[PDB]
Amino acid sequence: QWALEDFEIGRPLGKGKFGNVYLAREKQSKFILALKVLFKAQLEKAGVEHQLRREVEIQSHLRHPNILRLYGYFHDATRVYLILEYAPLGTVYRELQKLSKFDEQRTATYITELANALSYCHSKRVIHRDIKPENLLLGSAGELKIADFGWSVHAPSSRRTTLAGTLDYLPPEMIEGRMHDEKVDLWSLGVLCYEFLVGKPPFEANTYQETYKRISRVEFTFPDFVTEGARDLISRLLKHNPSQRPMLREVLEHPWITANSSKPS
Ligand SMILES: Nc1ncnc2c1ncn2[C@@H]1O[C@H](COP(=O)(O)OP(=O)(O)O)[C@@H](O)[C@H]1O
Ligand SMILES: O=C(CCOc1ccc(F)cc1)N1CCSCC1
Ligand SMILES: [Mg+2]
Ligand SMILES: [Mg+2]
Repeated sequence: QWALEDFEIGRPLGKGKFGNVYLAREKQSKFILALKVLFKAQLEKAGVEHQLRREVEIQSHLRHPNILRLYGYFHDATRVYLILEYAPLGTVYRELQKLSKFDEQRTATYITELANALSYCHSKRVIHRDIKPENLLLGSAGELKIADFGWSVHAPSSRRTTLAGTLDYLPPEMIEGRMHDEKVDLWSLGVLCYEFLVGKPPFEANTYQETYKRISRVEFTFPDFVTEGARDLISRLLKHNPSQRPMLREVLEHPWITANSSKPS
């Protein structure tokens, strides 16, 4: 159906391991969107054809205001092209680098929007497994949208692919290569809540090897400015034992969240 001929390309929106994402406009409708380009040679070298297929399948079928739309795809013998909803206000990552830390109202509102989108995903037994600030995008009203479903699956599961980059958002079961389920996304939600309030993730270290140690032992401490409510929520999410982590309803209903968030469930 669609091909490159149908689009005018504009400025680079961002880079990923395989993906280079561009602003684009469809010629006959003037529709503005984002075009994620992947090189077939690199996809093959790394052998991640199955991840791409999962990304397209899972994401095109989901419909939620806090999840980024995927409309379609095409290819041309060197490249694959994913047609995405354009997010005009950029990444949460960029916003965090701009402001250094978020206040309690900003943080709690972002956490509600995430918890809503994840609740919807988990109701289809879909788990994301790569929740982090560079994969969270911002819509025209500043609302958070989850993106990049390249690592997502159906539960239960093991990991059949090599972990490439940062260990910082992964739970112990996942880095130790054990079987995992839905609870992995709740751990990452706790990591994120800490990084939003503090300015850096709670297990950050200088080497892979020591980050791995700090995660498996759950070694983290709070700066003085983190309030008692925030500590309570974060301490509940960052539990070594997956089954002791709360349900998403408990996160949405937590007193600190209800007091500080400016959006509902
Ligand atoms: N729909 C979009 N709107 C605006 N910017 C985007 C969009 N999708 C991706 N980006 C930018 O491009 C980057 C990489 O996209 P992503 O889909 O996460 O690629 P990868 O799978 O390689 O990580 C993002 O971190 C973001 O900066
Ligand atoms: O040449 C192909 C098949 C056609 O492109 C598709 C793209 C996405 C998809 F979900 C299904 C098909 N590939 C390139 C190497 S990775 C697998 C896909
Ligand atoms: Mg990404
Ligand atoms: Mg990806």
